[PDB]
Amino acid sequence: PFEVAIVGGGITGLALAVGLLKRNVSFTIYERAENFGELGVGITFTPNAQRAMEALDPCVLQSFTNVASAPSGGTINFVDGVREQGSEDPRTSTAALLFQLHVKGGYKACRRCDFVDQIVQHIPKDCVQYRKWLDSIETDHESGRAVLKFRDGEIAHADVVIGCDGIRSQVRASMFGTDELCPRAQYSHQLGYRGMVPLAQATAVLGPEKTSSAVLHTGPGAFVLTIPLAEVHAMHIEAFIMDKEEWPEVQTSSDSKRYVLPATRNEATKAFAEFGPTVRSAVSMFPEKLEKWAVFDMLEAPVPTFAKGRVCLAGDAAHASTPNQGGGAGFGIEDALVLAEVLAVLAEAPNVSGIVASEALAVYSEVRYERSQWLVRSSRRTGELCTWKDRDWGLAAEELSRDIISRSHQLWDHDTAGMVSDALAILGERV
Ligand SMILES: Cc1cc2nc3c(=O)[nH]c(=O)nc-3n(C[C@H](O)[C@H](O)[C@H](O)COP(=O)(O)OP(=O)(O)OC[C@H]3O[C@@H](n4cnc5c(N)ncnc54)[C@H](O)[C@@H]3O)c2cc1C
Repeated sequence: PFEVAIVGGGITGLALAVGLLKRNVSFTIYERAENFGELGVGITFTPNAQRAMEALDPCVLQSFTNVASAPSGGTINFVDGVREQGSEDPRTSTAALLFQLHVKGGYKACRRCDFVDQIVQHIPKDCVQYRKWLDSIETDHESGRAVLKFRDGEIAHADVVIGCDGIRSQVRASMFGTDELCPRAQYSHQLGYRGMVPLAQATAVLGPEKTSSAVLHTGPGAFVLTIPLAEVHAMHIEAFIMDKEEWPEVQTSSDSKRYVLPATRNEATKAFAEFGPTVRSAVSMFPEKLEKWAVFDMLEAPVPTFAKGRVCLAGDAAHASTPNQGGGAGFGIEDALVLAEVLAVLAEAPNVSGIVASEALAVYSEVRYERSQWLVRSSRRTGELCTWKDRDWGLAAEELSRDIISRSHQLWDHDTAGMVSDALAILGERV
């Protein structure tokens, strides 16, 4: 009977796991770490991701809502962060509004560790094998089933292998290799500086007009998001600075060590010196010492497909993205939903051949591949729009609004139900 191996207990892998559990599909999660750690990064999930969470199972969405914070007002105001008018005190200034982005079906943010902790409560402990660092995959000569080989020297068998193992996926290496020309994530030239302050502090400094909703402050070479989270009485400040430099290469198993460097507030101060009072004040609210996150994506070196034989990729393993149109983790949840649904059809059969397993994964890839590639490219472009890379969009508000509203519609307002039904229709025709 049909066994799914999930490699990696990140958001993608855990979401899939709950999906399979609720559909009575046999699986095991293989996780290299001793536990799921404590990475507390804020991830914003968009309406499409929330629908996918619910379709996986109500408890996946519940796990998220249990820990997520809604911003005070639900529209994102795009402003020109340079041409703020009226005063040098943000409390008395007028924001230079470009356009308002209304989200249909809500966005919320959570700490990654909080959501993981929630989802993990719905997965039996025996379904997770820790200290299982996937190193290679072979085919069983006798059975033709997949053979996972771990760094500890042990093996395991499965009918399908789902690489949910993140931006530096070993499953991806198994499928396509890891030479200099191989598919991989590379630096997107975007550096993130993040901080949380009391909402009362932000209001004191900026005035309640500027803390009453999310605001994305656009400008030359850099942008800031100020996101009021009234239910934890916090203001989240996120600054992204565009960096034409390459990112210093470090050889390390740790993504934190690979993608993060110490910084000072001065780097942000300098980056936003030509911006208006609101942005300068927001950046001033950072700690003096902080970290900078180098954002990597798979724009330049994508994978050619998400499936090959009995093996496939989901989440950051398949399509690590910039977060400029919401966290890529959300589209990992879409991936997990399609997989959960297709794998459940296979699990219902008494015997599943290698051929049929491979065809099923191919259907998953056909459904997700181009939409995923578009996420990576569109999110990159959104960052270029917000940092005025090729145009001063402060002078082209209506053109900017049409571009961002359209890209957001394509990404966020997707027919999640239709996606799954399409996958299953195609699967039914092909097997
Ligand atoms: C420092 C840092 C800051 C970030 N900040 C943001 C942010 O601000 N916003 C945002 O949207 N996203 C952010 N992210 C990314 C976010 O964490 C992921 O996009 C999200 O978790 C979805 O990734 P995933 O589930 O596909 O894979 P991951 O979260 O990478 O999970 C992969 C899992 O697989 C495991 N694994 C890896 N290789 C193997 C192997 N060979 N065998 C077994 N297990 C393996 C890992 O231990 C991990 O548990 C950040 C990431 C890092 C590292």
